Amino acid sequence: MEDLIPLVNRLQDAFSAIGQNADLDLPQIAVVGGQSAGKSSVLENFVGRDFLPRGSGTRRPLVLQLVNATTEYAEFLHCKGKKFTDFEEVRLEIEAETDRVTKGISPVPINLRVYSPHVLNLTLVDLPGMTKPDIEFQIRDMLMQFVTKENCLILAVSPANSDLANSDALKVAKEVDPQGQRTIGVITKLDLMDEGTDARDVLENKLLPLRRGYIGVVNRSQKDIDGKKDITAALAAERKFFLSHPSYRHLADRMGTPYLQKVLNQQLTNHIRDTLPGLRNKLQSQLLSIEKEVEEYKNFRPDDPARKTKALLQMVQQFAVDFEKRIEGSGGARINRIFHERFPFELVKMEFDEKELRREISYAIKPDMAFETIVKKQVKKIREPCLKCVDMVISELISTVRQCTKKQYPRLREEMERIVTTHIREREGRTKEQVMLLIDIELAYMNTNHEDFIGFANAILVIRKGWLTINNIGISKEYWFVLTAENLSWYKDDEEKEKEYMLSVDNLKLRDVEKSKHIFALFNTEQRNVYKDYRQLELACETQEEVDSWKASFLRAGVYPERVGPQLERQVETIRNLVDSYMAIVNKTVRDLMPKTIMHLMINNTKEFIFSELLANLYSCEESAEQAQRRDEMLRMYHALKEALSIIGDIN
Amino acid sequence: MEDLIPLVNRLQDAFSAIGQNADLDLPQIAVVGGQSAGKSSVLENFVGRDFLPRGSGTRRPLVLQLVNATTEYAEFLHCKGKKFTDFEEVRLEIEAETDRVTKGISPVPINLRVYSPHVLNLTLVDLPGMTKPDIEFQIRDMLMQFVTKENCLILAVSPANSDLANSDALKVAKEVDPQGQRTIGVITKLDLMDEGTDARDVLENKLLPLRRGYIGVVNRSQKDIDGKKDITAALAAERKFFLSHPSYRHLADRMGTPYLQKVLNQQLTNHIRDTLPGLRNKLQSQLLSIEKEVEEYKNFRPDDPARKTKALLQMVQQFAVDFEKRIEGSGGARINRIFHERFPFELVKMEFDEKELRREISYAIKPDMAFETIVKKQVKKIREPCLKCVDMVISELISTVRQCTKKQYPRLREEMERIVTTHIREREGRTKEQVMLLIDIELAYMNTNHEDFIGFANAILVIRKGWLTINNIGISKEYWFVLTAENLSWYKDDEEKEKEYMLSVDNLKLRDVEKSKHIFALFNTEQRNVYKDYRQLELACETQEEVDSWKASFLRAGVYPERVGPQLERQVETIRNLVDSYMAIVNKTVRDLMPKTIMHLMINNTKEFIFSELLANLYSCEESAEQAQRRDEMLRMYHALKEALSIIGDIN
Repeated sequence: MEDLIPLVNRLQDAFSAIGQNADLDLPQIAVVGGQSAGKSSVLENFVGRDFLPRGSGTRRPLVLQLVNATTEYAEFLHCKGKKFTDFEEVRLEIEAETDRVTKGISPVPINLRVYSPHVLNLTLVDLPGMTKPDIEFQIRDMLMQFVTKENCLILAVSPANSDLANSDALKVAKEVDPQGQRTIGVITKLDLMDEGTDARDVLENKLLPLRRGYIGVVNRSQKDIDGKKDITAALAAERKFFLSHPSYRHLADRMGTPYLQKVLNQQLTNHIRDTLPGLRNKLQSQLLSIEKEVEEYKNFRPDDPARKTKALLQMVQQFAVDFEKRIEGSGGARINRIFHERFPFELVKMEFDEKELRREISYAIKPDMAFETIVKKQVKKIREPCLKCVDMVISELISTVRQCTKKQYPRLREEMERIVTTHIREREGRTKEQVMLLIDIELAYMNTNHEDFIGFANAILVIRKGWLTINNIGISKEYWFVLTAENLSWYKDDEEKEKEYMLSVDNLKLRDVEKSKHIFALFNTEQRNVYKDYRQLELACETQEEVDSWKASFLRAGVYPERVGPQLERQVETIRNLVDSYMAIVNKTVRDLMPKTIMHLMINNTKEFIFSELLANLYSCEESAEQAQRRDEMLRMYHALKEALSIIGDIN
Repeated sequence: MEDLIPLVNRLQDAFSAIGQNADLDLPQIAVVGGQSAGKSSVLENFVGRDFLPRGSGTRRPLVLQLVNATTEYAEFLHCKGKKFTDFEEVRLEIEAETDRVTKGISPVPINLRVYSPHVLNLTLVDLPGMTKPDIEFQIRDMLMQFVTKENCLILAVSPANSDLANSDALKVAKEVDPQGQRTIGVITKLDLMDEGTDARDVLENKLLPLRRGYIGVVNRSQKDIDGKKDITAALAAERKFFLSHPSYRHLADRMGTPYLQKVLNQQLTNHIRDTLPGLRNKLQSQLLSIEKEVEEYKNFRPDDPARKTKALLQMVQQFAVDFEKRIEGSGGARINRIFHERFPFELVKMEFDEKELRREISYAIKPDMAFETIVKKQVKKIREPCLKCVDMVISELISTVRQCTKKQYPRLREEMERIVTTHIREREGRTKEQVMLLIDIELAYMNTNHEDFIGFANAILVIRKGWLTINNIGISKEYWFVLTAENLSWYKDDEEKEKEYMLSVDNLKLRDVEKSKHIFALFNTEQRNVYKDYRQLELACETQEEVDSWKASFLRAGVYPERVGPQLERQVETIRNLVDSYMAIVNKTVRDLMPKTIMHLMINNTKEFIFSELLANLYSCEESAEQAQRRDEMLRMYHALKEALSIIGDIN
């Protein structure tokens, strides 16, 4: 159809206008240059004028458009201006255009066209030929880009002068077109081959044939009085060379520029007719995919404040629900609870027994007054554990906002981080101050009419999993330990499908060993052996934290750490009961009161604040530059692609 | 002894100088005037010159001192100046002196003396005679003052003219001297009695005799050419009247001015000799009693700052120990504890059960969310009970300082009250603010990993005594109830020695009745009868406070107040356990945490403050006018009394 070839030209010109043209699935001829070639002569001959850059140069993907005319001349798309009448100017222009967008390559197409009553109607797409190599590698990926397309035909150009078993043209062609679905194949410089190198078989198409087939041509090196080559001498010479050759006189009808021109035409046309429909579909599909992002744009215009207000309503309001949310969902939900119900370990840790406790009794002696000295100094030691807890909350919390501050804008996310992240720092002080008071309270009264007794009265929940290298089996690899609040067990693979053993949490106690690895062990209070024939189970971990975290996640399982167990014997006899009674109750309080406090201040202060005072603060006081490029690319893709199909017509 | 009579004169003159002279135990003649008299003539005759105020007038206690001389004249103590030579001037002076210190009386003595070769050596103390009566009553108390003294002799002067069975002189004398230890008795105006009224027996001393005896005299009304009476005509007339009388001619040696003068002399002298020793002792004793107050004065001089510094060290430093002291000793020691361990009642009171509790469950329905609604609203109701407690502490505390702010100075005590009393007002705010926070904390978290269970888990100390009118026995008086934390019993008299009954605190519950008397009762949960045959024991009290206080002092004894006791039955089934579990623990906290808090703030704030910041505040920013009078009286008593004994000599 006379409108088939001319049609695809409109696409390229329009799409090429914005340069994203490898990507569009477009039916076109993909000239591939291999080795010495030269592919360019094969082009300059179709017109009868040498315009392509002289020498190897093979510049950038260049879209050549041979549109049959009555007069010889050409004009590029960038100028949109003059019509070149001096083909020598083209060369000068093309080369200039190249360096502007670049030794340098670029997939951006030139998209040139040429009106001439000499050139047969064809559009030839020319790509940089092979060489002989970083440049080369760089080169090849883009070439792969083009041939790889479903609907791109490669006119693999191979010089007969050399071995064809290894031709840059066909070689690369076999990669993207193992058959002859698109590859055609051209044979140049028969004259180069040595007195005997002639190989008709290949034009015969053997070793190996393309569905498209092979064609032969010879570029006359003859020069006119002018520098530019003359058409007849070259043309007539072809029909001469062939007809005056034994193994080619019978192929001459099919050998030469004249045939190749005709071939490429009715071959490129038989392509557009079958494929155009696929294009319509594959083109209309990539359109909606864009409209699915334009609907997100809301108003397709810049810029409206109403949109900013909507952002404030959603950008800064969903973040409110994004929080209670994150808090209650390890995630912040239990990373959080953990610290409240693991905290009691920090207490036990920063507390004492045995002789340290006993020495204090001796100091008190040298009963009620003694009790005050003991506790008033013990409760004083609760500051250490308490203060640490507060800080622990901030960590998992201050970083929590960040776990949902990415879900884009550089101005807004950073602002949100500064406004919230700092607020907690202001309150970490407030709360920490409230903590001291609560403690100082104890050193003030310590009633005994409490539930405690008066002096002289006597006398399936899986706690945590993880790996933990066992220790010193001498015959020592780690295992997937999954201690629960009911029974500890360690398996082999995180799969947990090969249970190694199961120790009864009952009658177990944890004690540190030595103290450059952080090692701790577990021993049974009843059975001389913990597990198997081992006196104690020694578990090693990488850092002190892992230990602290594990032991904390152990007491909650019932595995307390292990504490050894004149008339001074009767004296401390009662005292022992005293310290225990009160300390026991005072502990129950804090382990409950501390968590409660924070929730009011750290949590509620923040929750409340971020809920409404945040937006107000934002009122009181974008790109995505990278993303902005896409929208410009997006905004341009639409305006371009619409013309693509608005021109294709409708099922022709 | 010639120095006996003249001695006591020096005392009076010196002591009289400062007027406190009824009080000093001094040997002297106490002239008492009764009825018509006139006692004064009896005085003017001893000298032979009428100087005493003319007429009845009998002015003020007047100390007359008849010191034998060679020339006639006199001089008072106030003037210290001229020697009166014109006896008419005395009268003018005496009367003037009287009005200055007064119709008006005053125990302040005049202390007059008179040198004359006519007057026999005597010192006569003259007091206002009786009249015929508010003035009179007023008069008598001062007279009693004088006669009452151990060593004061009353020359009861009775006019024979009238009945002696009723004589103001002797009558009043019999009151302070039932015998004749000091009363002497003089008889004047024999001539007044009717032709037969003569009564020798009494001079005979019968009806009745004084150890001292009686004496008779008659005042000549005769007038010289001058107004003043003449001596011979009067004197000679006496020896005449008597010697020329049957029942008196034999008494004439003992009748008349001449004898009375002699009598009074050697009678007043025989007094001073025996008594002076007693005076020395009774005078030296009242001296040291003064020195026991001068040693308290420290430096006997005004004024030194060092003393003020010492006051600051002790006046404002002992008050520090005066406090911990008062706090731990009803007194502040338990008035205090009481409020901390009775407070839990206020909670129970300002809390609810039955349908009020049930209605809330229905609102929650229309489980975890319901639990929050219940508690978050229940803990909210704890503000009421809590706030009241704080105020209760202030009362017993703010008034405590006053319980030891009296132990004198007007400037200092008031300053102390203002400085401390106000400080608490400043802190009652601070603490009250700390209370709200603690509560608001609860409405923030309410962990359930506490010791409570998860949802769906199920499905001799004498507390106080006092009176209390029982109610409506119909046959209703009060009894001395002495409920303990082991057994309640009511007795009859605060003596507690007639126990009426003894109810087992076990199985008892208190419920209010009706609700213009505040009545409440007690009923046994097991036995249909509380005590005796009564269904319930009804105790009435005067004010709501007594009730609130009693019920509070009852729960602590185990006698709680009494609380009645579609598939909604299974729904609230679990909820019931929920509310109870958490509420139970949250209560244990406050009943302990509230007391602890205050001790830190109210108590320790104050204890600390008053201990050191008080004195500093005092630095940063007396009489006892009444007391000042005593010191002036004290300072003068010494300077006077010292001369008293420094003159008496030593055991003469």
